[PDB]
Amino acid sequence: MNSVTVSHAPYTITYHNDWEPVMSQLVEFYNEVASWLLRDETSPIPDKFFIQLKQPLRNKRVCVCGIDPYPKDGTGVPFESPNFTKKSIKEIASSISRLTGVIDYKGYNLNIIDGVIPWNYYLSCKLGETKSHAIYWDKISKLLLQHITKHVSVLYCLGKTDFSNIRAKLPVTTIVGYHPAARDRQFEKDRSFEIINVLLELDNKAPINWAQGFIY
Amino acid sequence: SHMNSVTVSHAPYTITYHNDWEPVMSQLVEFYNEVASWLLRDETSPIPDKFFIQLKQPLRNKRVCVCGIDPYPKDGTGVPFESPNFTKKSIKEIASSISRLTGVIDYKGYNLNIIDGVIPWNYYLSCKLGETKSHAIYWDKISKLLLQHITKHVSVLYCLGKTDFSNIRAKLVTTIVGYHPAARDRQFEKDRSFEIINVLLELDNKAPINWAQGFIY
Ligand SMILES: [Cl-]
Repeated sequence: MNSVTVSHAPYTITYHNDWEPVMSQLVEFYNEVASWLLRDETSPIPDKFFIQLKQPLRNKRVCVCGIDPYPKDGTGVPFESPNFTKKSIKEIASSISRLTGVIDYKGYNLNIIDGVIPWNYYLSCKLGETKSHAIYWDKISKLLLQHITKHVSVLYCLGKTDFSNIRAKLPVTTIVGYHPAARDRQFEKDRSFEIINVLLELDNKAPINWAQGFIY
Repeated sequence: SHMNSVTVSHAPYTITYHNDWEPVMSQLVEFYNEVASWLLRDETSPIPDKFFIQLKQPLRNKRVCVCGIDPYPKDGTGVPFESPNFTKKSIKEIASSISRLTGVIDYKGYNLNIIDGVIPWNYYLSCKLGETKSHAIYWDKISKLLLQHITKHVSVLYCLGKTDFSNIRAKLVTTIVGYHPAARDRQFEKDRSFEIINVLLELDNKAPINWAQGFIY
């Protein structure tokens, strides 16, 4: 583990060694726009903006990515819902339940599954307004995502319309599935997770054990 | 007949294109006039008059883009992967996969350009005769422009050549980068890469590809 200083809150950013190559523009990019982000109450709170940088990248082969945090109650861990109330994490868990057969569980977290890094493209939003901080995170978001995609084999984005713009880099397998909170798309939502393992050892990589996310 | 044309300063002097390509045609002309002079110094694959013949293709009926990094080092026809005498290993290897998938054992050739819903595409539209990826420096911005235009229409982009498509950025579409068709025994991965395209098309709720349409008897 490592650490850097920034001009505004959260003042300090702790990060895993794998993130070193991009940390120097991150600091420069953040100081430029940080003043704007902190004008607003955010999801998550500033102290939790960068906590996913503590994650290693070399052991990751799948990135499950949403466009930005929950409009409220963000934790800094993408999709995480401590009391298991957010529709997204509830719907994701349902899909995994139908794929694995696990029926009894109390919660689910993408951040405890070997080889998976859960990621939010924009790292904050004005409380209650999705994609409201897109203009600020822009250069940071491209910088970080591109760093992720050189390590992972499969990038799985959630939100067809959410990811309507946004550039990504080759070669990475990239699927844009339906947002977990989207209406009757249970069939396609389920098989999107299922197809990820098929794709992973097309690239001859170990499958993902999605059942590891369950909280009992 | 649903067709248009523009003038460029250098060979092939005229570019014919389908209406679907209109939005990018003025930047194409501006970009091409910039680099054509250096480009034509070289003998190319394909010949200049066949650089842009894929622009005659409609895009509104396309849902899959099968893409190579650039034309064959030699004997390029302007139609991506196409080999009239069926001798290039890429199209021979592609035909095998489709044969293994569909059950068609008897055929004399194969062409991706006769499959409904499929546009075969070369990322760079030419190369110095015998040298792969050699015209990247010229096609650079044209290539980004055209591919981005294709991907706002297709649902699945299937690029062939893991190392070939490194460093290249595209816009969000389901995107698969498979092995180069001419790679040695990656038969399992070559095969299920084509097979998974219809699966992904049905994840996006689009009609499947009839890959057997490519066969020439
Ligand atoms: Cl979140």
